[PDB]
Formats: sequence, structure tokens, C-alpha cells
Amino acid sequence: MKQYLELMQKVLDEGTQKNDRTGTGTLSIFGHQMRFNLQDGFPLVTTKRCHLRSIIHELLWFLQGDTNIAYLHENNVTIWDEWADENGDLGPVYGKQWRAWPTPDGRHIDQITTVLNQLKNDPDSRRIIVSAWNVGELDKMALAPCHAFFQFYVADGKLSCQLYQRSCDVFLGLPFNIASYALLVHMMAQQCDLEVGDFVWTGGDTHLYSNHMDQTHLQLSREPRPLPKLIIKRKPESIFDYRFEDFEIEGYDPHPGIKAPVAI
Amino acid sequence: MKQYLELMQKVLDEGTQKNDRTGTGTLSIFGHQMRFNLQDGFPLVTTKRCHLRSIIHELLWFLQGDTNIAYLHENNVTIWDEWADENGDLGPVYGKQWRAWPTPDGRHIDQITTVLNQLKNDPDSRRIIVSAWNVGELDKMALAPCHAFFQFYVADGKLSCQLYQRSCDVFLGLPFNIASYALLVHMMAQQCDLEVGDFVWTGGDTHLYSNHMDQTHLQLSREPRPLPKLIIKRKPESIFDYRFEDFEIEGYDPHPGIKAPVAI
Ligand SMILES: Cc1nc(=O)c2cc(CN(C)c3ccc(C(=O)N[C@@H](CCC(=O)O)C(=O)O)s3)ccc2[nH]1
Ligand SMILES: Cc1nc(=O)c2cc(CN(C)c3ccc(C(=O)N[C@@H](CCC(=O)O)C(=O)O)s3)ccc2[nH]1
Ligand SMILES: *c1cc(=O)[nH]c(=O)n1[C@H]1C[C@H](O)[C@@H](COP(=O)(O)O)O1
Ligand SMILES: *c1cc(=O)[nH]c(=O)n1[C@H]1C[C@H](O)[C@@H](COP(=O)(O)O)O1
Repeated sequence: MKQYLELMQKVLDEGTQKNDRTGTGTLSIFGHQMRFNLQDGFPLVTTKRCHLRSIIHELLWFLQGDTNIAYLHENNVTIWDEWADENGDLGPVYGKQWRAWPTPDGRHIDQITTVLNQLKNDPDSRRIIVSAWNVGELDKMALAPCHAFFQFYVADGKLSCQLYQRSCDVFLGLPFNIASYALLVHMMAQQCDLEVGDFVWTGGDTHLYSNHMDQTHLQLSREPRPLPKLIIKRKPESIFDYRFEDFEIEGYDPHPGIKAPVAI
Repeated sequence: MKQYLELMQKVLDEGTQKNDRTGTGTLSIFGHQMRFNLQDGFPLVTTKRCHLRSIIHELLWFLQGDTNIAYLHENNVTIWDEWADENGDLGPVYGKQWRAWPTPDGRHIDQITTVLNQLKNDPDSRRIIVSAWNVGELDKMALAPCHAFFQFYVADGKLSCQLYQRSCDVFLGLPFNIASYALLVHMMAQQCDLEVGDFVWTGGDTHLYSNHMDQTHLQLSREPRPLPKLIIKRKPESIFDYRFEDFEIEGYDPHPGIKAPVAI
């Protein structure tokens, strides 16, 4: 989509070569922001084919508060397999922090129903935030939160969200991370009787792995297609009540898929 | 500064009227990014005289892990007075989270020592982060962290920093918060023998209070002037050892100060 392909060109035009944790090497920029108006269409990348099925299941998993991959395995999603231990555990990553952030005096905060209650009862709050960056449990996590912190905002009956992604693999994770949060914004807005506004993506270390260069130029030679449309077929009683079958993407005609190795 | 006045105008042309928690009223936008190259000069606003003494003592108060305004008073800095209790405490705000984030099991993480050790031993890390947004202690704080989360980055021997500020009073808090983190970048870079890079500012709810319209219009009438340069006179033996006397600003020629009421 125009924003995404301009980001790729930007990393190529001004990225600095950097060595990294996995030993693969990246081309990197620091600091970027893009905005997607969710009323223009659902932001699912069309210059390569993305698997919506994996995106939806991972988001339903996060919302259930789950951090073990068995659910994802029951649904034929293997995107988190490489970081899971022998028991299928990833440690207190996203789902646990969203649904049960532990306090130092023995409580657990459910940040997702806190946010829902804020949007319903106090939508002009400047504190409507969900953080996955829990400094005291970072060491128990298989991988530190890439999409770390996000904030909601309501203006003129529309819900907007801004995500700070501290680390971003542009080719592989970012198509998935944009679609996932746009989906979350449609579900929140449906629960609060709000319209969808903007998804704003802000990035920290935004990079392209050295072994993704050919597939990046191949993708960069393609014209974006019209954006698909998201249809939710049901309003569940709670945001924790949605299921895969409630969503319908319409009009998605992508270019061929492009395979790329994930750096572990 | 060009970017600062540009944001100021953008909030006026684009802002939506919001009833906020103080019953004052704001015009706000959501999602904004600004980039300051620290090689070009220290970003202290010149279209109004800013008081650097207050900026320095607050940042030094933060690095000492102190949340009691007694120290600020010892140095006659009055900025946090309206939020402290009968004993001068603000609760576990900025300073406490930066130097002793409480783990669920009773320990504390010093995020500043962690960051110094990462910049020295692993500068390619994509995890060099300080979070003041401690979900389990927010209810104890007099005001929730405005400048909430920040990340360091190193490329080509230069140290960059991005701040995510979830709530921003453009006229009062922002000149102050920008100078504050530019200063911290200069001190970290000196301790880690790096050159300064970019200070990237990203805002969430970015606003102008209804009772600052006149002084915002006054400020928008003034030509920005060349940026000052910062000199750190002494190299302390740790980042916890700077003192007010070690910093000099040079070439700071501002337009006259502009007085404006704070919303409490
Ligand atoms: C280096 C690295 N980059 C990543 O983007 C990344 C992503 C996740 C998890 N995640 C959020 C994923 C999103 C997309 C993925 C992926 O493997 N995509 C394949 C297709 C998988 C499928 O069939 O659905 C692809 O798009 O080619 S994995 C975990 C660690 C990571 N590590
Ligand atoms: C509504 C609100 N807006 C703020 O910007 C704000 C800022 C702080 C703390 N802070 C970050 C402060 C920075 C600057 C301030 C101020 O009143 N400045 C005056 C005079 C003080 C001085 O610097 O000598 C000025 O800049 O002229 S207060 C606390 C609560 C807030 N509340
Ligand atoms: C992490 C997880 C996700 O959902 N999407 C992402 O883009 N990533 C990427 C970022 C980086 O390339 C790697 C995580 O490694 P690190 O912790 O930043 O070193 O996966
Ligand atoms: C908070 C403190 C700071 O250092 N900088 C800021 O700009 N502010 C402002 C933001 C907002 O106007 C107010 C805090 O109120 P709220 O918690 O956002 O409702 O102070």
C-alpha cells in the first residue's frame, strides 16, 4: 500500500547497515510515523499475498490472555513456533500483559477492559493506553515486545489508535502488525458504537534484514491494488467473544506471495 | 524553532475542541512526530525565553530517583508544586520508575544503569528502552507520566533518542520536555563516548489549552532565531554525578518570556 512501500524505499534510501542480535545484519532507520485512515479500506498489504487467517487467530489469542502456542497449533498457525519452549510457552508476552499485568502489591490489571471502560465512560481521557513493556518480566519473555505500547483517542465519534513499535522487521512482521491493530480498532469501535478513525504507526528501529533485499525490490516493483474491505457479521456481547467466522474480508486481490527467511 | 511553531499552527488549524479533565478545554490533534538533529544546535525554544535552570534541576532530580519536590525547592524550582501532597511527594512518578522500577516479587530494576550498560556493551540492541508507564503504580501517582516511554539507538558512532509523549501541552510543557531529553542525550553520549544524533519526538494527544490562545498568537508572530550550543564543562565519573554547574548554554538569544496560567 502506498505508505508501506514508501517506508521500504525510505529504509533503502537512508538505512544504515547495522549488526543485530540474530547475526543476520539489517539496513536500519530510527524514527518513522505513518497514518492509515481506516475508513478508506482495511490496511492489508496487496503487493504480496498475506494470510489473514494467521493474523486473526493471533489477535484472538492475545485477547484471550494466552501465551502458549497450543491454540495457534489447533488452528494451524505456526508463526510463533521458533521462539516457544519445549512446552509451547513464550513466557509473559503480549496476551498476559494485556489481560493481567502484575502489580507489586499482588493485583493484576486487565488493560483491555480498562481501555474499553475508558472509551465508554471517559473518551476524552489522554491516558487510554495498553502497555506490553513490562520491565520487571522482560527477562521471562521468549522475545521482548516489538509492538510495545499503544494509545486510543476519540474525536468526532471516531476511534483512532497510535502504536509505538520499538523494533520492526519491515518485510515480514510489519504487514501482519498493521493488519492486526486495524482489526483491533474495528472490534473496539464496534463495542463502543464508535466509527473507525486512523491507525497511526510509529517505529523505533525500523529495518530490512540483509537477506530480504531481493524480495524487497521485487515487491517494490508492484503497483498496490485497491484496499480490501472488512465486514464484521456480528456484535458479540464482549470484545473477548469474537471468533474467526465473524470476520469477512471483501475485495482482496493481491500480487503473488513472496517467501523470506525469518531471522531467529 | 521551525518545527515547534509549525506544530503550534497545526493544532490551531486542525485541532478538535475537547472537554479535558481540568475543565479548561483544549484544541487537540492525535499523532505527530518531530525530528531534531542535535548536531545543528541545542533545541531550546528561542521565540520565548525558556528557563534552563528549572529544566536542568528537574532532569537531575529524575536521575537521582527522587519523587519529592524538596530537592527542587532547595534549588528554588517551583514547577511541580501544584501536584505534590502535604509532604511534597508526587508518588512513584518518573524518577522512581527510571531508577527502581518495582518487580512483582519485591526487587527493583534500575533502567538507567541497564541503558548505560547496553550502550557500552551492546549498542546495536533494539531494546534500549526506559519506560515510566508502570501500569501497576499509576493509581499512586499525582499525575500520570506525560513523557511516557523512550528509546535509544546508536548508528555510525551517534546516539539518537525517540520519546513517546502520550499527552502534550504544546505551549507550556513541550519547550521544556524537548530541552530535557536533548540534555539527557548529551549526558548519555558523553558517558558512552558517542556523538549526539537525533532527538525524535512523537506525541499522542497534542493540545493547546483554550486559555493560551493569545500567547500562542503572540508567539506565532516571532521569527525563530539560531539555536544555542550546549557545553558540558566537566566530565563526571558517572551519569549520576552531574551538577547544575557543569552545563553552559551559549548563543542563546531568545525573544522575551511569555507568561501563561497552568491548568491544574
Ligand atoms: C526477526 C523477526 N522478524 C519478525 O517479523 C518476527 C515476527 C514474529 C511473529 N509474527 C507476528 C509473525 C508475522 C509474520 C510471520 C511470518 O512468518 N510470516 C510468513 C507466513 C506465515 C503464514 O503462513 O501465515 C510470511 O508472511 O511469509 S511471523 C516473531 C519474531 C520475529 N522475528
Ligand atoms: C496542564 C499541564 N500542562 C503542563 O505543561 C504541565 C507541566 C508539568 C511540569 N512541567 C514539565 C513544567 C514545565 C514548565 C512549567 C511551567 O509552568 N513553566 C513556566 C514557568 C516556570 C519556569 O520554567 O521557570 C514557563 O515556561 O514560563 S510546569 C506538570 C503539569 C502540567 N500540567
Ligand atoms: C518482533 C515481533 C513482531 O510482532 N513484529 C516484529 O516486527 N518483530 C521483529 C523486530 C525485530 O526484527 C525482531 C525482534 O528482535 P529484537 O528483540 O528487536 O532484537 O522481530
Ligand atoms: C504533563 C507533564 C509534562 O512534563 N508535559 C506535559 O506536556 N504535560 C501536560 C499534558 C497535559 O496537558 C497535562 C497532564 O494531564 P493529563 O494526565 O494528560 O490529563 O500536563
